[PDB]
Parts: sequence; structure tokens; C-alpha cells
Amino acid sequence: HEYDVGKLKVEHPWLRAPADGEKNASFYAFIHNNGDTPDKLVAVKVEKFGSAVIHGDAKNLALEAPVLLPPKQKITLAPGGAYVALLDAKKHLEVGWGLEMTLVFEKAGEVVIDAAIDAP
Repeated sequence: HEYDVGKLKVEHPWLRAPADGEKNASFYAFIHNNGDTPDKLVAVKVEKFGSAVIHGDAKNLALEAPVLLPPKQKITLAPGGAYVALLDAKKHLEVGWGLEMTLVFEKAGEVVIDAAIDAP
């Protein structure tokens, strides 16, 4: 539920598994930058979805943009704010079994996580 990469920490990643009809999902998490230099989340790789698109700018969630990670701050990806859209689900997801995902940061590199799939 916590992942350290460089001076970053990915904390409690999760997503609401799609409803029986939907094909897309939304990925959420806390990302800490505990270092003195900025970073950004630039891409996400997920085998069980067709693609992942980062909407990192909370002022304009339509824009495809990386999540900026200012030094010594926690950034929140959450419903109604910055998030990652997971597009075109290949397989069906089930509550309890996490979703394996690779987060790519501009400077800290790649990290493999298991996102919690939550019942609601």
C-alpha cells in the first residue's frame, strides 16, 4: 500500500472497478515528493487496460497533462481532481485483487504498484 521510488512515495493507490457496462476506470493515489527537487508523473502502463491518460492539471481536467510533483509536497489524485484515466479494459476486475500498474516518473524512474480495487 506504500511504495518508495527515489525521494517519492506512492501511498494507497486505488481505482473504482468499472460498473458492468463501462470500459474505463479512474486511478487515484497520494504521491509524496520528499526531495528538494521537482518531479512529475508522466505516464502509466497497465496490462489490463488499452491505455492510460494522465489528467494532472486540476484547474483543467480535460487537458492531458503530467502530474507535477513539487518538492516537499503531497499531491492528491482523487475524484473530481487530478487523476489517471484507464481506457478500454481488457479483462474484468474484481474487488480484493489489486491491479498491477507501472508508474513512470520523469526523474525517479519507473515503479510497479498494485492498485487496490475498492467495492464502491
